[PDB]
Amino acid sequence: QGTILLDLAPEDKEYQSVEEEMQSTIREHRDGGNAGGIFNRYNVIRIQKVVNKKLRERFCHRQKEVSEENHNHHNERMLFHGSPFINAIIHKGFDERHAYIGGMFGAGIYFAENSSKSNQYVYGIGGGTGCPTHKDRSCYICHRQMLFCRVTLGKSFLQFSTMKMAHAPPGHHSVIGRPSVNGLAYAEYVIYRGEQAYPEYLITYQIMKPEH
Ligand SMILES: COc1ccccc1NC(=O)c1ccc(NC(=O)CCc2nc3ccccc3c(=O)[nH]2)cc1
Ligand SMILES: [Zn+2]
Repeated sequence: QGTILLDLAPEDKEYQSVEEEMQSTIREHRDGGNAGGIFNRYNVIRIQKVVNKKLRERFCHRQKEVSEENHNHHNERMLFHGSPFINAIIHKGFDERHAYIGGMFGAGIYFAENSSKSNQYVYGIGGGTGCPTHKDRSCYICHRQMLFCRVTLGKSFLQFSTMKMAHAPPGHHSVIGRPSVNGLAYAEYVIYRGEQAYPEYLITYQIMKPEH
């Protein structure tokens, strides 16, 4: 009836694929790590596959609607997502009704191909006030969660400057905020429909305090 979480064996390719995509997309942000914390490695505590009959159906249906409107190419893409609402997402799915309105490209659901990018949002905008128990944005003790999702982009509208949107532009299904000299440091992917993203993997982890 609800969401089933399947544990993945660290000895299985799927677990391995996910972890590498998460560990190898770490990058230094102009932030100095104030939002997500100072680190260059994560300690993956566990990866669970999210299974929801209903979520999958709304996702797949949305998928061929998008196809009809894009030459039969849904343009699926694996992207990371970080927010203080993961437990709600894995059970009810993404919902644009609880979307970020204070964002670069409006009221959308944001994604990033860089795990360290979503990590800055796991505890709120700018990392908020940090983890729940120690109120520390760079804490290395608490378990953080993030998602590696299937995101249907269809025909994406590409833009450089910050123009607030409420839906995708006509003929499009997503907005990609592209890197600018005076703008973004890395790409962000936006969708204005929850059913365009499926929360495939639940990743529990800790950021790791550096070495030399
Ligand atoms: C209360 O929330 C819910 C309850 C039931 C079902 C769904 C939800 N909420 C959501 O789906 C949801 C969806 C999106 C957000 N917020 C965001 O997308 C912004 C946080 C964020 N921003 C980014 C910007 C650039 C690159 C990556 C990110 C990112 O990972 N997260 C917060 C909540
Ligand atoms: Zn903590």
